[PDB]
Amino acid sequence: GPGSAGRQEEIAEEVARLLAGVLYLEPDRLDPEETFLTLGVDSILGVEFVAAVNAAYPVGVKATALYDHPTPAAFARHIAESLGA
Ligand SMILES: *P(=O)(O)OCC(C)(C)[C@@H](O)C(=O)NCCC(=O)NCCS
Repeated sequence: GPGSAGRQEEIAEEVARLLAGVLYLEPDRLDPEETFLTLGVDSILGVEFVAAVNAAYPVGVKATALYDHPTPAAFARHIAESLGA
């Protein structure tokens, strides 16, 4: 069958690609294990990343999830479980 590590891992990559797009960066040089604050997410860029995830998927996620999950690799697990992955 498929070589995939898990269903949620595809969404963890895609959330890191969305974050690199908001931060005007390459996903090849973004660290997905690093915090949003250390990656340089300002207040407006946090709201724009949350809005980009709400546009990408019908998950309806609120900006309070940035405090519950401090990295994109943690945050994407909620975006995956709300899609049933
Ligand atoms: P960022 O993630 O540091 O967020 C900053 C903020 C959007 C919360 C902040 O700039 C803000 O607007 N806080 C609310 C301030 C308020 O309600 N009243 C004081 C107006 S001077």
